[PDB]
Amino acid sequence: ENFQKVEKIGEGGVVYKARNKLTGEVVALKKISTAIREISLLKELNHPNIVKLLDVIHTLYLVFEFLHQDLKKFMDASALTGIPLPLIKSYLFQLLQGLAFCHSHRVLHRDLKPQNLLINTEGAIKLADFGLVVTLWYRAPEILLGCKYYSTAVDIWSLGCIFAEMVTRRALFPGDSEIDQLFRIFRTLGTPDEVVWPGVTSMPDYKPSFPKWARQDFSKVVPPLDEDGRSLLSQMLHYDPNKRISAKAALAHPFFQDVTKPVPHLRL
Ligand SMILES: O=c1cc(CN2CCOCC2)c2ccc(O)cc2o1
Repeated sequence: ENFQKVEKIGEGGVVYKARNKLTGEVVALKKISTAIREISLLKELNHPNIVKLLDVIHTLYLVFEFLHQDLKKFMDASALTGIPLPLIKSYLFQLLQGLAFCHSHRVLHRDLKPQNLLINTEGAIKLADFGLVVTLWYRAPEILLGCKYYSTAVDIWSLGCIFAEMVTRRALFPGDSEIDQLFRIFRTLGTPDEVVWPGVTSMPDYKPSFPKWARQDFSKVVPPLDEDGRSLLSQMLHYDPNKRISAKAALAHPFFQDVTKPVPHLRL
């Protein structure tokens, strides 16, 4: 009750912009036992590219650091011109730092998407809305194929899909059902098989009857991204999650040799 609601930000339960009546601080207020203990360990997961969880109030409200804009809105605003490459690269690099950190602490996001990447005036981008109409566009193929015990690699896939979208100004795999998501992936990357993804034919939802599409060449997928970027993107979208690049290894990729921190032009 220590909080006056200002504005509904979104329905992920519901998220409000709110003011704390004892601190003055403006926050994002998410109104939602084993879980109370999990969630409470997440208040300790602190990094400059993760949105801070300030407080967990069970009387379940989660009180987050407030950021004014998300990458989805910023991409819609940048649509006539495109986000400049040095800013794409800066955002990619920052998200990979955030992920490497989460992943080193065995925390997976599980549901990365432009809507939950938050940006500020200083050029920072932050991971929000961690997962403990549903959009499937960023889901890794092992999740779509019914794997119950998936890994940190699911987040690298999501982020590769976002990287592609920043570059092209179009969603990479805009599926509207699980099967359409999967076939859209297959149409671009090729239907996977045991040669490229050992064990694939044993995933819970794999069907031998899936149609067999041939792989497209990547130069068609994210023009006009340079070879460094396309190389990193291909490694993030590797089918086999054991071969997909880690966040740590991606930070050493040649694509980042000239990374900088530009500031974006934001209308709040
Ligand atoms: O957990 C959250 C989720 C949101 C917004 N969601 C993202 C997904 O879509 C619904 C809207 C959020 C917004 C601003 C903020 O500062 C912190 C935040 O923390």
